[PDB]
Amino acid sequence: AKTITIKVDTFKDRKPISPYIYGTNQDLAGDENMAARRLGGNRMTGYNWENNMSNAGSDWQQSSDNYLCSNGGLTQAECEKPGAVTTSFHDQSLKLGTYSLVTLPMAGYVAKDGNGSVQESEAAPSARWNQVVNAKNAPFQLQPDLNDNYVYVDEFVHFLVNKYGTASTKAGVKGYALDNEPALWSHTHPRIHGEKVGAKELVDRSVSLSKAVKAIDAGAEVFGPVLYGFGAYKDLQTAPDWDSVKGNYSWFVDYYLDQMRLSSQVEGKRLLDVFDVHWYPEAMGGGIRITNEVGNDETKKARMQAPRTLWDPTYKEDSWIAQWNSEFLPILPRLKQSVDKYYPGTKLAMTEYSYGGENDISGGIAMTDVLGILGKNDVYMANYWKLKDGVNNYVSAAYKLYRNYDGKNSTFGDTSVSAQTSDIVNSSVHASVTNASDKELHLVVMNKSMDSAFDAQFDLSGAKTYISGKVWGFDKNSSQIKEAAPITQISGNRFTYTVPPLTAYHIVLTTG
Ligand SMILES: OC[C@H]1CN[C@H](O)[C@@H](O)[C@@H]1O[C@@H]1O[C@H](CO)[C@@H](O)[C@H](O)[C@H]1O
Ligand SMILES: [Ca+2]
Ligand SMILES: [Cl-]
Repeated sequence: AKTITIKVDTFKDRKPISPYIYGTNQDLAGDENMAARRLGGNRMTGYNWENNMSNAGSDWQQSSDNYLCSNGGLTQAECEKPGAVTTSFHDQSLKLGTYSLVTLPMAGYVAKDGNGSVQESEAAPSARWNQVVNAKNAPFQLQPDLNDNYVYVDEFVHFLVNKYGTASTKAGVKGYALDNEPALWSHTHPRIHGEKVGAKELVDRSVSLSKAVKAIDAGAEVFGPVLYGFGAYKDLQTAPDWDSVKGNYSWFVDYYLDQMRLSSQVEGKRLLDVFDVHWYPEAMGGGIRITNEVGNDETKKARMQAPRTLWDPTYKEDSWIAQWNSEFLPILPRLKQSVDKYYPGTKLAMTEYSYGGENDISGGIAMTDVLGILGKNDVYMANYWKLKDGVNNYVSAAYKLYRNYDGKNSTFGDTSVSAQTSDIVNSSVHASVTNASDKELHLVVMNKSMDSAFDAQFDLSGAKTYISGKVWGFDKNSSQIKEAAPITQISGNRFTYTVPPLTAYHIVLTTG
């Protein structure tokens, strides 16, 4: 039998875990007890708040239609009401108690109608499109003009604030994203913005839209640039002006941060609150990218190791990013370095990601690691994106393990503390307390081996003596979170518990 040693010190490296790292785009089973929800993604670029119409772009026939009403569960009558996709979304956030991050259009046009495919020569401007104007500079209407050629973004923000109050209030919409994946506009939304976006163009569009938003709600958090992936972090997907603007910047991430900082300085107001990226691992195993399909045993093993690309300086995954751009990995410390230097005080969000294997134990184990990693690496907000339609049972299990492990919405603690393991390959472990508790200690531990159990010997440093523990977990046999055998013998703040292959447990220790 293999033994791993795990050292947990509740005094050491305490740091707040932002609850918004427990976040999603599509709602999952509904009992994950999320803290953040996003209304974002390709459909939002051309979403027209006045009539709820949007355009699929390259995802489906360049089709303008009422998909977002359908996706939101709206009736045909509700679909006709201005703002209804967004207000239905936010009403649900209020009911669930989550943050709402809402996307605003910046690519320049939105769908005028719901009448289907838009052909290449029907590209904007045309009868199929209304133009976006950031600041109306006229009296706002709660019932916007449906017959003109415009949608006014500040009018939409005024409409939300009129209904819910400002971002600083309990009921307010708190976050607005500057569109979605701008470096892919020319690929995903060729009917709206067929030219490759420029680096300077993206800053200028962003400054104009953010100013208009902040003029209505100074407390709203503006998220950008909502980058699709590493090619865009590097040079905005080969933006045509990159060589002319790049100067001494290592990557587009720095150019954007410094430019938003500079624009904010000149405007006299912060125009970027959260630096916003999407991260879909390029990590490969068994010849398959982990986000493409569950794959074979080597794909599964690579899926469970891939979260180390987020934090571990020693880990080199199999991908073109690690092959040609290793100096930018691990990615979270690299992003944080950039933000802290080029626009101090800006937060970091990963507003789409997935490690694949949605209905496989490997996808569950990967996510159990990622949620602990995000919480203790200064990520403000993170939102899973469903790459597979229908149930994603093992992704849901990972969230429930952290956020509803008992069926009563009991959670991991709000304060990360130091948890170290002797074997970073076969195990990962994350620890937390709440309000500096010396009474309850939370540990999430997992075995990534496909083959071999280990005995985890835990050594705990705390102000009081832990005397017993309850355990909940999931494994290859059941994605439901089941109660496991309790820990009844803890002597001198040490205990041992066997973790079978491909198993994740949440252990809750108590002093009383
Ligand atoms: O390809 C998966 C992700 C990549 N990021 C995009 O922002 C996101 O929109 C895209 O998912 C597509 O999303 C649209 C809805 O916006 C959906 O209809 C399509 O099936 C997804 O692939
Ligand atoms: Ca209008
Ligand atoms: Cl992008």
